[PDB]
Amino acid sequence: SLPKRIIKETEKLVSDPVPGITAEPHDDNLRYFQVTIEGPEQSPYEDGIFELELYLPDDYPMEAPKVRFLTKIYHPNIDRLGRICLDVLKTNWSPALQIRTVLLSIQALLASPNPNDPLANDVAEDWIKNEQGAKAKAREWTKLYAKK
Repeated sequence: SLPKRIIKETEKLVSDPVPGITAEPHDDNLRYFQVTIEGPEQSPYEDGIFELELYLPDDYPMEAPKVRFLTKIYHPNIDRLGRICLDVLKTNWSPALQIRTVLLSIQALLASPNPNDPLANDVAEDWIKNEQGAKAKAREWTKLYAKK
């Protein structure tokens, strides 16, 4: 039987959604969600909508949700496979946290890329030394890969 906690979190996600984010169980399985996050206003991502897949593993909430961008995105803290570099998704996760907590952090990360992070990918240098060019590329990629 499906854990009560998952039913309760899902209901809250669909009944009172966070601004800019949509989360809906993919088909009848409540462990698989399709999530969209609007590109933050005043960011290179402002003209698009980004799609992410989120999975609740069998040991959730003791294990963190698994999340990945489906949409290709040019950002220093999101790799080429759409994996997100945040501690809350790794070592700092705990049952005290909720799915909503993670989506809020991801949305904030889009608005505040951190190229100085020691784990940033190779676009980090471009973002730091040629920011106008880096932001322009991020806007072009939004046009090319994100939903309008």
